[PDB]
Amino acid sequence: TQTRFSQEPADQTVVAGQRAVLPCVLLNYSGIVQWTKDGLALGMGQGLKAWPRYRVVGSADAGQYNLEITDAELSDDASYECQATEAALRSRRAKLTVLIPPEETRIDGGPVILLPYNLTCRAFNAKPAATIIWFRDGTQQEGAVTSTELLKDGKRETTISQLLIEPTDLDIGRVFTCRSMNEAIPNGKETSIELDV
Amino acid sequence: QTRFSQEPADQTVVAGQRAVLPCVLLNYSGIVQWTKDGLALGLKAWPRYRVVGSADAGQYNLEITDAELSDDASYECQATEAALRSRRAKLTVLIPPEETRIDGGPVILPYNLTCRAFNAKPAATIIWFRDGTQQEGAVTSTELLKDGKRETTISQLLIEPTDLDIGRVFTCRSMNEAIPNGKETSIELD
Ligand SMILES: *[C@@H]1O[C@H](CO)[C@@H](O[C@@H]2O[C@H](CO)[C@@H](O[C@@H]3O[C@H](CO)[C@@H](O)[C@H](O)[C@@H]3O)[C@H](O)[C@H]2NC(C)=O)[C@H](O)[C@H]1NC(C)=O
Ligand SMILES: *[C@@H]1O[C@H](CO)[C@@H](O[C@@H]2O[C@H](CO)[C@@H](O)[C@H](O)[C@H]2NC(C)=O)[C@H](O)[C@H]1NC(C)=O
Repeated sequence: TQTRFSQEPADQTVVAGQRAVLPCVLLNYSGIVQWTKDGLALGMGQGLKAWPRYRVVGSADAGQYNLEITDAELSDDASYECQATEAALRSRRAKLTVLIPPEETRIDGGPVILLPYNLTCRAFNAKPAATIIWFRDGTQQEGAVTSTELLKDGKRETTISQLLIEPTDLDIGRVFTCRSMNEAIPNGKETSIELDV
Repeated sequence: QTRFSQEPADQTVVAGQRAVLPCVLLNYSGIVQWTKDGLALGLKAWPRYRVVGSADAGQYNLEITDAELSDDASYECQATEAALRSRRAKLTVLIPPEETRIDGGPVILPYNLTCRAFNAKPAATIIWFRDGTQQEGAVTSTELLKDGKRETTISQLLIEPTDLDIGRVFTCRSMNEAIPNGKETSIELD
């Protein structure tokens, strides 16, 4: 009747600036428990030095060694496992998906775009690829061309939706708003721009 | 600040042999650990595992005695306490063939032969010869095994027995990188 894992860590989805805990409890264990981050060790005891926002918590008595990450970051998006030494085995794979909202998304037309012309809304630095929705006052799906652009680090993307407008004496004074949301964002941010001929 | 003067390298070790992985880090005050396929490592509760070298000069080399197929893994001497990982160490643990024999029995009275090397890494090569190398006819065909690490090479020989070859011995040798000189099984034609 050796050591076992009552609960092993599972794949969790966390948004940026949030707290996460990975369920790792192993009964019949008095031995040291470690954590693996892409093949990297964390720390001995329940005090993880030289690491920011990393602290293992839970019941030391019940064999519970849950890792706690506060204020999640793009860096934390990785694979984890709470393996233990002293004749103990590893513990599953933990894919941490740290979702991040788009930043300062706007339409490449300025405050007002005076002029078969075009508009385009661009979402920047979001993972997963944020979705752009085009509408003046009611959804104008017609024309919207969603195109995803991968970023430097290859983890996040920059979706750009090119709109096929054809301005007239009507659309003048009429605002064209563009919202952009992702799994990190329930209700996307919007930029209000003014058309002109 | 702290660095790795020498990092572990991909090493080839034969079965039942001793290996050391070079890991020396200057200007270090942190504890140094080792990684085996994303697993942490005087290594208790484990046999033949002992890290050695000079703690004073910063040398932390890993020592493995009596190598085995299980030890075939990826390693790195990463350190805790604000320290980084250290390269990748692909340890190739070579193993000799086991019980290689000819599927003809002690004596095999348009016939065929085949010598079969079993459970060797890398795939052992079979060489056919009565008294001098008779590569002609030998058909080497490698067969991978369940765990996909080792193989079972089988060389089928295209013989055609006659009144001459009787009493004449047919030996079959099988060698690999783990075996400089392969073992041979002697069979009698009839
Ligand atoms: C004696 O050993 C020789 C050498 O292996 C055997 O000759 C082999 O005969 C088989 C047919 O029975 C050939 O297999 C064929 O391969 C093709 C693929 O290229 C496949 O599509 C066919 O359906 C067929 O299976 C094989 O090529 C041939 N070997 C050589 C080197 O020519 C012979 O069968 C053995 N005899 C005995 C009694 O064991
Ligand atoms: C307005 O936006 C549309 C949408 O992309 C652009 O149309 C593209 O035109 C090029 C030809 O130069 C094609 O290769 C692309 O396939 C077209 N896109 C689509 C979705 O069909 C058009 O170029 C833009 N006009 C501008 C920016 O002045």
